Amino acid sequence: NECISVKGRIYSILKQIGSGGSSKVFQVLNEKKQIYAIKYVNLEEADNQTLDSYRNEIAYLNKLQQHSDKIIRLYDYEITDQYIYMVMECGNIDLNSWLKKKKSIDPWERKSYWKNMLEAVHTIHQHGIVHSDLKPANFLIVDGMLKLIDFGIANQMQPDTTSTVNYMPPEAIKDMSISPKSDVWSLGCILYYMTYGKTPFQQIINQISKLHAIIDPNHEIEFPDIPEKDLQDVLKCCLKRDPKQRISIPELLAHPYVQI
Ligand SMILES: CC[C@@H](NC(=O)c1ccc2[nH]nc(-c3ccc(OC4CCN(C)CC4)cc3)c2c1)c1ccccc1Cl
Repeated sequence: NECISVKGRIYSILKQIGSGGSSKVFQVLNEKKQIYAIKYVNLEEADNQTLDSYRNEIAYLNKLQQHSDKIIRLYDYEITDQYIYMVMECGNIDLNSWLKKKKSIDPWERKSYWKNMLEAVHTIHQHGIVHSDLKPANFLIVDGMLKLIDFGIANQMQPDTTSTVNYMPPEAIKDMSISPKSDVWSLGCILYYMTYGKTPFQQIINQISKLHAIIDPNHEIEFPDIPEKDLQDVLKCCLKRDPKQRISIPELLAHPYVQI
């Protein structure tokens, strides 16, 4: 029975659902037995940039509440020199853990999910945020709706329970020596996964070879034929290596796959 107070409200810890570094995530209950997620960061051991990255994510999360329900809700928060508590809506499971259950995916639900994702990413792009880290774990399933969790700004924690370079756009790699199109590529890999059960480059074990294959236009991404030909078209337009050629999000919003 470990509790937490945030802005004068007590929450009881059900379990820890993720942790890393100076930070933790818990499922909690208020006194009315309503469930929430609480994200905790210990600033006492936090570094400086962790601090500013964490102030930026919180402000953006707050600003964007009004604009989309495909962004996770921040109900309240507390910041001190010592700690951060963030009280957020609690979801059922993240999209990465659910895809690992290896079950059939309803093509109708795959497209409903794809829609939610596009809506959430489109919303952050409208405010000038390009996520750059998009992965299934950035998405939370709440009442059959996908909701975006983070903005890619603050660093990450790692999931806990009681029981990857794969999404990297070729631009990012050549950049070793940023476009909203970067998110399209990553989103593309995610839809690719909900379609073919694997990521485009997943097969390559050696990470050097894999980073090369992503940037090598002579490396052909497979697109097996499937009942939905328009989905197949979405995959191909998301997965073009040339960001200028790659489809944008507002176009993806108008595509037959989500509109029909
Ligand atoms: C692990 C850190 C990670 N997640 C969060 O920050 C975060 C924030 C708000 C949230 N509301 N609900 C969740 C959530 C609830 C359930 C859930 O799945 C459960 C628990 C774990 N297992 C293995 C399956 C069943 C997953 C999430 C929630 C999570 C994080 C994610 C993206 C970007 C940054 C960070 Cl720190």
